[PDB]
Amino acid sequence: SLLEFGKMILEETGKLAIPSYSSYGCYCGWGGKGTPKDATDRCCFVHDCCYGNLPDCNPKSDRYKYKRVNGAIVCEKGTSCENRICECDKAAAICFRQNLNTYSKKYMLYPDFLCKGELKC
Repeated sequence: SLLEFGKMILEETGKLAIPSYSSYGCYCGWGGKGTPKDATDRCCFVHDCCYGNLPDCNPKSDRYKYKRVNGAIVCEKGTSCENRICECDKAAAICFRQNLNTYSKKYMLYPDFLCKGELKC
């Protein structure tokens, strides 16, 4: 759920998922086509692929729990779906944080028409 993931992002980046990453690049939004604009965008690309590999789940809606062990992110013992959804979000948020040094304001509110050609996971 955008809830737990939203909290992960705000904790790892110090930024609100809405709207710092909700309209970013070609993949940190909704759909997604074309070449990711940068590392942060690639993060969302990989994030989509991760969700894409959970056909048996509801990555976006379904919810889960999680905690933090003296610094790092720690996914709790839930249903595999919730355990994996958690790992997909943890990797993206840490990916975001990792690449904060290249986060670009110009990639926010990115018009999708500028995103062409479906890249493969």
